[PDB]
Amino acid sequence: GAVALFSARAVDIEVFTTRPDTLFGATYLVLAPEHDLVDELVAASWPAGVNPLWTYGGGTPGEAIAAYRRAIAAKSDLERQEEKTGVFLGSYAINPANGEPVPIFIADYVLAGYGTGAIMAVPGHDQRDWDFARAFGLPIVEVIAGGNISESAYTGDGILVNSDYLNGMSVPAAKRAIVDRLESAGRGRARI
Ligand SMILES: CCOc1ccc(Br)c([C@@H](CN)OB2O[C@@H]3[C@H](O2)[C@@H](COP(=O)(O)O)O[C@H]3n2cnc3c(N)ncnc32)c1
Repeated sequence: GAVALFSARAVDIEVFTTRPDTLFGATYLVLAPEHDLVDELVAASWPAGVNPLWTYGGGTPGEAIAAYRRAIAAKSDLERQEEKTGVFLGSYAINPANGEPVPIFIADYVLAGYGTGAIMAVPGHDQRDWDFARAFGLPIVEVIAGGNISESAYTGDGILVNSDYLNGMSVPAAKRAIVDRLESAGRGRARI
């Protein structure tokens, strides 16, 4: 895999990914609810026109985040074993591949004590992210041709699309190219 940095649009969030080849399809970030950077990244107010599904019914991001943290504490092993929930922080990070802003969420599907405690979400190609994006109304972008992203996440090998300098490469070739690019920029590393 790889670790990669996403810059705050307004602080770097380090993610661990086994699919760095899919970087151009990362449409949002997810931090564990406990992640140390959450309180720092929480906006004072919601953006105008925010999707109500993203706000946990909280009047401000800080109120919604406290409510989410309190609510998920009422979950038992049963719930944690078994739907995608979560909350928008009101803030954005920059995707280092395409320079596009992506919204930052917390969600309990991301575990605090594993990897870096944060992920890049690629709904096109990770079913967990696909499910979350469908529930929240987040963009789902195909970057690996081979499947049908309107049906389910496509998790297999294929050919890079919608990925600029990666276009036409296989998954293994694209992983090497993007790690090379991350290293040249000082923004990522290959990691076991
Ligand atoms: C396993 C298939 O994963 C993927 C499959 C397809 C795609 Br496209 C991707 C991309 C976009 N999501 O990145 B994937 O998700 C991250 C990381 O790589 C992967 C690390 O899991 P492995 O340590 O067991 O190998 O799990 C996710 N992960 C990393 N840290 C995590 C954490 N703390 N909590 C929950 N999930 C985490 C991943």
